[PDB]
Amino acid sequence: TPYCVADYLLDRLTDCGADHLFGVPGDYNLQFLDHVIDSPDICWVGCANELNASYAADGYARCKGFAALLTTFGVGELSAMNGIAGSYAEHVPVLHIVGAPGTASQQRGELLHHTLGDGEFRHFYHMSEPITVAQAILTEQNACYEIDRVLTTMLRERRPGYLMLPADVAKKAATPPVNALTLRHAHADSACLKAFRDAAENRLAMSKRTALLADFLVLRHGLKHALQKWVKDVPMAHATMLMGKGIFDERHVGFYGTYSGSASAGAVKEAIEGADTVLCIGTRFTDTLTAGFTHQLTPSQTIEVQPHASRVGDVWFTGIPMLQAIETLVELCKQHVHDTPVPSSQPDGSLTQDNFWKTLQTFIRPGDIILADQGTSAFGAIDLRLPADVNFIVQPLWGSIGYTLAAAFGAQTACPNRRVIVLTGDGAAQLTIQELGSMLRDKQHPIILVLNNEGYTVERAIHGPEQRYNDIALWNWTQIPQALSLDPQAQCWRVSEAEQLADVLEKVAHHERLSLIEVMLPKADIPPLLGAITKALEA
Amino acid sequence: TPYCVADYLLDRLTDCGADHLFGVPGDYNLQFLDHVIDSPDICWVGCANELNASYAADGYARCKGFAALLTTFGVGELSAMNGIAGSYAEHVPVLHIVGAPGTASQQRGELLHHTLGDGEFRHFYHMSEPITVAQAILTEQNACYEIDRVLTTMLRERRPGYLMLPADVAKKAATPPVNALTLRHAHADSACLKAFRDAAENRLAMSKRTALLADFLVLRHGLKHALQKWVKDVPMAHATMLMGKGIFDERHVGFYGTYSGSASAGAVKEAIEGADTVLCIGTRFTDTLTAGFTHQLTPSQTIEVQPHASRVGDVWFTGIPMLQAIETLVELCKQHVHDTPVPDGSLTQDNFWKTLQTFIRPGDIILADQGTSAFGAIDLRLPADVNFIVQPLWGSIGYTLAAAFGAQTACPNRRVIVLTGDGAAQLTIQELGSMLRDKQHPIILVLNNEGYTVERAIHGPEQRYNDIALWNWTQIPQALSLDPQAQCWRVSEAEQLADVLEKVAHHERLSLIEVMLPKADIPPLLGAITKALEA
Ligand SMILES: CC1=C(CCOP(=O)(O)OP(=O)(O)O)S/C(=C(/O)Cc2ccccc2)N1Cc1cnc(C)nc1N
Ligand SMILES: CC1=C(CCOP(=O)(O)OP(=O)(O)O)S/C(=C(/O)Cc2ccccc2)N1Cc1cnc(C)nc1N
Ligand SMILES: [Mg+2]
Ligand SMILES: [Mg+2]
Repeated sequence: TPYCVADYLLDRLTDCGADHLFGVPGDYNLQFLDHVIDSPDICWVGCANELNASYAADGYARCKGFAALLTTFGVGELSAMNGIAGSYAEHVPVLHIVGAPGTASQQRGELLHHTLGDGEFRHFYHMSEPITVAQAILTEQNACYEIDRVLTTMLRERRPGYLMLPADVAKKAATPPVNALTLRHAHADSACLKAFRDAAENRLAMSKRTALLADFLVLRHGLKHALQKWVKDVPMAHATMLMGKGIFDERHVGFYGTYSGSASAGAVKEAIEGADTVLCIGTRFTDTLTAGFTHQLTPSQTIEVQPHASRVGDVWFTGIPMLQAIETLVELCKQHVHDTPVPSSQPDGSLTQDNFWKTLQTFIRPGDIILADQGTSAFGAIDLRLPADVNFIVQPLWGSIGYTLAAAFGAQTACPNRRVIVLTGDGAAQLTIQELGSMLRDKQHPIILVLNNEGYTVERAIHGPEQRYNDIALWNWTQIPQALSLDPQAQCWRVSEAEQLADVLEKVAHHERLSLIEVMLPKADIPPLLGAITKALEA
Repeated sequence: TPYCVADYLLDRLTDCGADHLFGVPGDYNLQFLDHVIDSPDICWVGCANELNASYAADGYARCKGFAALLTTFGVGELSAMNGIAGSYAEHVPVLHIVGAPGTASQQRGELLHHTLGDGEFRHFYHMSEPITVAQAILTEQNACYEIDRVLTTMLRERRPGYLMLPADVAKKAATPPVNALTLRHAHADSACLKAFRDAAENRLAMSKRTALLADFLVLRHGLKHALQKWVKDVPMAHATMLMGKGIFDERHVGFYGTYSGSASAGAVKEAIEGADTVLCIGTRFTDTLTAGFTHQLTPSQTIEVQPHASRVGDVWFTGIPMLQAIETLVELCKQHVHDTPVPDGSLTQDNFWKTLQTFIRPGDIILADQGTSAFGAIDLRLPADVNFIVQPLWGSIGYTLAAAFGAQTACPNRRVIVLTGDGAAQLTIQELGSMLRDKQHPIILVLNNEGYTVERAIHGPEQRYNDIALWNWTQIPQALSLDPQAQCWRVSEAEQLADVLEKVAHHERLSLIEVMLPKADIPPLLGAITKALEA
């Protein structure tokens, strides 16, 4: 077994932070899979389908900073395309490796399985172009430097890449690299950085009260600790939006709640929208994050930092790495922001939205990985007051229901020793249910809370509440582990009272087995954030 | 509720033969969905996810000749793209309707949910271009004629189409048409037809024995009855390949078995490959259908008919509808009509398919997935009026279970038999909940050999990447339904399987039969497909 292109790719995977490879086998990638199995550094994780595999890689990358997905030509890669699209939309670096027919077969235009029957082998490569920052068709003549180019581009942009790996190319001789693949930190031209610094200082020097709004690009580019240390060294009002929730210890002084435009709590609206200057760090003001674009933040009121450019008022400064922009603003805030922010300011009976999130509030602990799906789950979890060291995974920009259950399998794989809490609606869990079987096969011990209100009630709040299209098949949730496993190491409960939920949670606190809690909720009940976003449109 | 573009689309859809709409709702398509629900002519079928919905629409179209899928912008449409791709590969006319944000929101480049966060709203429309024969972004200024163009092209090519329907556009005023949407049958230029006819006649006139090989394009273009009457009027050796199986009543004189190249039975190879002239009607010699391209048929041996062109020997004649080409060859064959077609205990692959052989009946809809299922079902000798649905060109496992939901939706009064491996059924399992919700009564046979066993035959039989999570198959219906009313068996002996099949013969409930089979057991064609490739 001489070292070959397959091994070089796998060595580069580990360089990038991936210790696992998710996917589904097929004849076009089996021989590559032999190298994954034999590899001492990469562990193959077979998933129940390719869409779930791509979701799981996404959740994995949100825990480890990088992930990789393996599918087979045509039927595999096209099944995973919604996952890669979501990773592109939310800036998640997942590498899509596609095992493909050998080059000679492709050159001959053979009528092969997993093609459109036209002799064409590049349709699917081209269809992946809009949802990747870099891609390559690997050949004997380009393999190792195209592998390095694509991965390096993914590390810089924190976004998916694509590699088509014909089976014959994977076997071609290669040489183990001596140095690990690392992305050299870019540096702005010092005069260009100076221009942004002076403009930022001039604005901050005249600001009576300055607030800090950080969001998900902070997480993606490895800058969480920089922003926590920022607000510890320079106390001031700070918040995230829904996407970046978990950047901050939300018990710390200066944090008043998550910002969601006009849907924000009063203290948040005053802390953020009331400031003369708001530093927007890695922010994207989406419809869901801003309660239908009802945020009140003007250009002259704001300084914003993006991955490659920063803005002060109306002026953009391009070619500035987000790290240097943040370092500059931290120094300037230390100079001009001198504030002591005002400190921030049991449930029983039938389960409601209100007492559910109140009960869950008392249960979460540092170290938790919390994932919530679109619907009442994510928009109720926004009100959770996260303690330190919480990884909060939500997908509100792409917004694909079913992501959460499969992403939790990936996240638990990345962090076997952390407690994983899955908040999914009954509708959302149906789309990716088969993964739960992957969790049980692998003896994972997540806490899965299925918010069962018997249908799609987000939509009901949006439109046609009694329309039959918002109904679903009613499942027997507590019987699913025993159906998707011959011997599940799981325990299931069905709860309808707040105190039953409290007792159950208490019992599974140390997550010795997989837990599935079917949470009985009213059909029309919606969390406060939804009530303002259902109203957000239609004019 | 004035008649609007949403209604015009629905009226045209039913014109094309679809009485159902599969999909998953989302805020960008809810208002369109109101028109689907209120319409007396189209029935909404909510599916458990968009990939399954696209699979089900595909199966529906293989029964009714047309189908439609509704998804939401971005997350919905991209989840269904493998389904539409398979429909394109195997020439299945599925219309993909995508409910989209209003045009004003799109023109402003808003940071909307289900976008890539860049303000761009045409990425996904463009990614669907290679897997559709026609597509359109519907506007207030083009709506009705783009709907007619796209649907007309689907009818012509029997392939998927795509329409993006912004929410505001759906609500725009429209007028009910007085005529249904129809595709006028194309006619070749008479000189062009004569050239083909002459060449075909001169070649057939010198044939001592002529054989007929028809496949799936016959099914897609509605020519099944034409092919059956052809071989009834002109008896001769005939066969299909795997994709088109079910074109013929396989008990008829002249039929000796399904053609699969060098993997064919000896009598099939002699009947087909031994004839001096072989009529190849709607055939595509894919790797799976020909045992790794080991078919022995020369250009001078063959006359071939494709949708828009036909070939005699080395000469192609383009611009001839396959309907006219078939009618021409039928008449010519009538002019040269000569020769008359002449004449346990433990479950194994062998005794399983023999047991299933005695069970199938006219009227069955039989679906088989890639793996031992499809490569064993090829040896079934089908009776009359059987719809045999297999996907060997695209080859996406999981297709079969979800397609069975669509096929049963199309034909509630026909018996549906699902042949799926344990591995394949895991990819689309949730759709079983849809069958249970809709009170469907298919017979689902899960071939449980505890892993991906076709892969085991290809490469790495002992490698753990060919293993799967072991499910408790007979317990799944009671998990995906509060009142499944389903009949489940686990069988390990041929005689238990025979007994169980008698009990579910009239399919009064949904049945799930978990068939325990050996891990290394391979049906005859699979052993021959993975011996042409192992080289
Ligand atoms: C079906 C659906 C929801 C049912 C939840 O059902 P469920 O799990 O039961 O939750 P809930 O009943 O507690 O509310 S939400 C939803 C959203 O686009 C969420 C949203 C709505 C308005 C504004 C922003 C986001 N879709 C659409 C949708 C469809 N297909 C896929 C792959 N992805 C989606 N997202
Ligand atoms: C995983 C797999 C099989 C396991 C069956 O497991 P199972 O259901 O259990 O069947 P069985 O063999 O054990 O009876 S087959 C298979 C093929 O590409 C089939 C084939 C290969 C070569 C030539 C012709 C066909 N793949 C690959 C594959 C992966 N992902 C998707 C969406 N689709 C696929 N197709
Ligand atoms: Mg619900
Ligand atoms: Mg199997």
